[PDB]
Amino acid sequence: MEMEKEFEQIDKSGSWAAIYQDIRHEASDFPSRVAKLPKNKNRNRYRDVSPFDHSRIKLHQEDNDYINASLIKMEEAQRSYILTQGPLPNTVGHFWEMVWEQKSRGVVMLNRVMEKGSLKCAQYWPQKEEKEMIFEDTNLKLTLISEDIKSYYTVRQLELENLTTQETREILHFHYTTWPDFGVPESPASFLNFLFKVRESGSLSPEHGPVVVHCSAGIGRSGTFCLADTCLLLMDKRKDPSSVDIKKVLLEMRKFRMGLIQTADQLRFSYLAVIEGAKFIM
Ligand SMILES: O=C(c1ccc2c(c1)NNS2)N1CCOCC1
Repeated sequence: MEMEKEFEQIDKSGSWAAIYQDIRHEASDFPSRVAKLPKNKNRNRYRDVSPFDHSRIKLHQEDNDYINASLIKMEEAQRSYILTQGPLPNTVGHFWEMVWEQKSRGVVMLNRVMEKGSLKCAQYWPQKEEKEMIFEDTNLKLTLISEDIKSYYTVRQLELENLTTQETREILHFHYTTWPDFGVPESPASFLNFLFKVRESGSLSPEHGPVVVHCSAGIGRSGTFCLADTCLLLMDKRKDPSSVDIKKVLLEMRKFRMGLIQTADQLRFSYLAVIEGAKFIM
């Protein structure tokens, strides 16, 4: 079926939970043996969210190459994304090592450091120009260059230096700051505006390594971001845009990381975002 009318048909019939459970039942199951090794317990935020072995990002290190991160490679859309958990106190150096090694231009953050009164990720970037951060375990230096605070999101320019080679690179930090503590946004307008700002920066384009996107677990809000981006790109590429099937795209993405889209409310919000976005594109 088309999307917008499939949408009203699920609303009128109130069957979002049944649609979402079908997706959960059909989703791929692949091994995640490296994630579950005892030496990696303090590298995982949640025991039930792990990268598959076949798609995990490897650190260029011979001691321990493990990070909780996955490469989502979308062949028809010609887009790739790295989805990862919010960094932990003992993985902030690994996080920036990955950004460096994978040649990423942009980092997309969809959570606040504290939500619901609890810490959802480490404070992994500097908050003042004159107070830079050094990660001694991976030999990187990170400096805040500029910050632009808007009503729904903040964009930061960061300098990452590989202290071993003295090479430097400019990284863009795109921080969506207004996702509610509970539920999903009432309107997708600010989320879509944010997606378009990431696109306009070049951070999603083939001349750079894959964008790094995270929330707390790296599957819920993060899944919504890449699902909406890929669906809108396919609607531009195909002769028949009504042939784009958001459930089929989501199942393709779940071949590369488990659990993408965590609730039926997040599934409905993803439909809403793609529907409204397809009108603005034209
Ligand atoms: O999809 C977008 C969107 C936003 C910005 C741009 C765009 C498309 N295209 N160029 S810039 N929406 C969805 C409807 O409400 C808000 C805007």
